[PDB]
Amino acid sequence: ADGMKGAKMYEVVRVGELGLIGEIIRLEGDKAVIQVYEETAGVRPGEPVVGTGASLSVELGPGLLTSIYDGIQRPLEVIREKTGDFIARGVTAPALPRDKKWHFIPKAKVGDKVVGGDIIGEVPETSIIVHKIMVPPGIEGEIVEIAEEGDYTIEEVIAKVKTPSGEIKELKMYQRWPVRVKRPYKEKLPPEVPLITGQRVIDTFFPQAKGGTAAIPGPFASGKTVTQHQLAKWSDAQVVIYIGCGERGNEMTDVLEEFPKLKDPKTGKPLMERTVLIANTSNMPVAAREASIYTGITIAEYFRDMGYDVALMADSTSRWAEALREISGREGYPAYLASKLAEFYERAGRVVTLGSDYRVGSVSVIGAVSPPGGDFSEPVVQNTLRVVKVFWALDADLARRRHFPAINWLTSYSLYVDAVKDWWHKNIDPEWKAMRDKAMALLQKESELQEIVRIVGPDALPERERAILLVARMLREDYLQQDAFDEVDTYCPPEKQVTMMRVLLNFYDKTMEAINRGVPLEEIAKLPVREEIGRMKFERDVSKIRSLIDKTNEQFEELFKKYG
Repeated sequence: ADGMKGAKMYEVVRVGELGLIGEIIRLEGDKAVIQVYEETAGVRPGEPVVGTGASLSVELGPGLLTSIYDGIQRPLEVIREKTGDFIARGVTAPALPRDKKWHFIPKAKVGDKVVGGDIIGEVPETSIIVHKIMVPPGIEGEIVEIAEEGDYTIEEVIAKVKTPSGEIKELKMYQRWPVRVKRPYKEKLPPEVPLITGQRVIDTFFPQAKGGTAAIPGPFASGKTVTQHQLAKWSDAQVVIYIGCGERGNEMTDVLEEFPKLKDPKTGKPLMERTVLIANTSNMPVAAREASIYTGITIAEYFRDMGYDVALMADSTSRWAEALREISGREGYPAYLASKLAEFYERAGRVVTLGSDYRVGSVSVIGAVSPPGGDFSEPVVQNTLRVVKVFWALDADLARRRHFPAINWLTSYSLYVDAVKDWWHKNIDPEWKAMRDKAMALLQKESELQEIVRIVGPDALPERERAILLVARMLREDYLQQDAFDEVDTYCPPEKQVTMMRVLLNFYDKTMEAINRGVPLEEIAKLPVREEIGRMKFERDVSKIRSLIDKTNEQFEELFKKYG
């Protein structure tokens, strides 16, 4: 029975674990399981129960973008005198500006048959995103009335729907949805299309699928911020929903000050215009932090319902991982996570959306797992955890050797390689999967050789093996390592990735061929083309990169004719 500011509840008669953040002297309505009003909930002064009919929900409409909110959709409120300068918690207010005049364009006409998910209108919310106005789930029937091409505010009725029962349902530019019931769809499609991040190591060796689940185990100082920001801005989604902001004391400060300056490199316009932030801080309660991921996923699901690909990005381990007094009859702590965290991840996916038209959207999840409390086994991983399908394992040792991104290629993995190979095969390069497999086998071989060498030295290493170490190094330096700060290498298109790969694998073939014909490895190592390959990541013209294959072959010919 602990807590001071708006939190959850504590039983009543049967299966009770559900309450509400209620203010204006106690208004703890929203019940996830219904009951016959006030019974057993009094602990402190007075304490009655005034329950409402509504559930723990979220407003979904034009006004989400650019907004910051908290665990439950309520706006910023900036306060002075703390860490950096700004400290903020959730203040009870309209989840969306009621004042704002939004521009409605009709996409339906009187007489049209509509179903849940049908797009009836459009509003340009920002200069990047077009907000699609959809019939709420579970409403079908005929369009009897519809607003004209005009400038309205959130609460206005833009359409009337006559259901087949005869009942008239009133529709506005927004809708409500219970944060903890997954928004419906026609069909969850199997993982098939990759979410192109533009990061070579990720797209090639540890790919994410649109609608897939990814985790980033983050040791302190591994370039976690950089990778996070790279993913957010380049990755193949139209909309980003971001949850965190309070893992460092001044994280809220930098979020408040820097975010509006950040630009979307795809359009030049500000990145905030396609983002919805959800802040989780140490000052903010607890209930608005347990419920935060559901608020996030619901808004993410809402944008995918429009036919968008959405990236749900979480980077708030500590604030989220707070425990609570649960003394009662019962099902264990590592099982209180295992129930909900699994259901949260179960809500990721690429879907055929609701609607009379065939339409697809997705929600992909990248969750940062960085603990200040040592290990990440039972504390923040124990579960079947097979629900997360890709791990990008950031690595401090790699970071201090200055290999970036510091993604450990031996302990990361992706179970989406077979799922996405066909897209790469059909759209970009028939040999993609064969090429990553080969490159991986070679990285894997390097790893064993370095262990052996460590134990016995490099003195007696044969030419074949030294060649494998040479080429493996070119793979690490020329391909895995990528420069987020460079104007060209901050993004690597699919077409560039496979070309760079082919250049490298060709050099390998030719290298082993040469050893095979008695050419010394030193002579191969000084080959001029070798260092041009070192710089191809900075080249923007893919054909100039491609020409390196012929250039390589030619130079090996100059080596062959001077031996055999």
